Amino acid sequence: SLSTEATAKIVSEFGRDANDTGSTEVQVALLTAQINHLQGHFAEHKKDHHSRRGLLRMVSQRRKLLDYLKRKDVARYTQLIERLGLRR
RNA sequence: CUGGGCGUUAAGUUGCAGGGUAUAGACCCGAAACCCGGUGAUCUAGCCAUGGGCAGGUUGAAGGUUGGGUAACACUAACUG
Ligand SMILES: [K+]
Ligand SMILES: [K+]
Ligand SMILES: [K+]
Ligand SMILES: [K+]
Ligand SMILES: [K+]
Ligand SMILES: [K+]
Ligand SMILES: [K+]
Ligand SMILES: [Mg+2]
Ligand SMILES: [Mg+2]
Ligand SMILES: [Mg+2]
Ligand SMILES: [Mg+2]
Ligand SMILES: [Mg+2]
Ligand SMILES: [Mg+2]
Ligand SMILES: [Mg+2]
Repeated sequence: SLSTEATAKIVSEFGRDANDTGSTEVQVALLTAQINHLQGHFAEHKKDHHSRRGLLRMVSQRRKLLDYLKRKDVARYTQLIERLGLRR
């Protein structure tokens, strides 16, 4: 659902460089962008269970990446959740 | 018609008094009712407009705020109401 330009902007904003697409912060930011974007789609299409499964997969993947980041480096995790506006 | 029915050989009429009858309230008193035209919503029934009344003490719906909760809901606790 994210466009190429938006994906590249997120990668540049959260990674070490434009090639840092694999960092945990970049992945979590991309997942957050997709989840927030789909919120509008599921507000209108409440019975789109099949697509909602893919959304819930993004949510669980973000949770697992966040727990890994918190286990590894607490400061990076705190900065990332503050920047993204996530409760945890 | 041999006949048979009704008649012919018995004074009426007009007043006055009286007895009966008729039409009328017709010996007097007495219904429940029926019809016609009026008077009544100062009681009461409903409605309409315009004003008033309801000491004192309780219970604690929805809603709201904050926290928890959720990807977002949902949900949950306290306070408020
Ligand atoms: K005769
Ligand atoms: K006479
Ligand atoms: K008489
Ligand atoms: K009659
Ligand atoms: K009246
Ligand atoms: K009262
Ligand atoms: K309440
Ligand atoms: Mg993907
Ligand atoms: Mg006489
Ligand atoms: Mg007489
Ligand atoms: Mg009759
Ligand atoms: Mg009157
Ligand atoms: Mg009143
Ligand atoms: Mg009172």
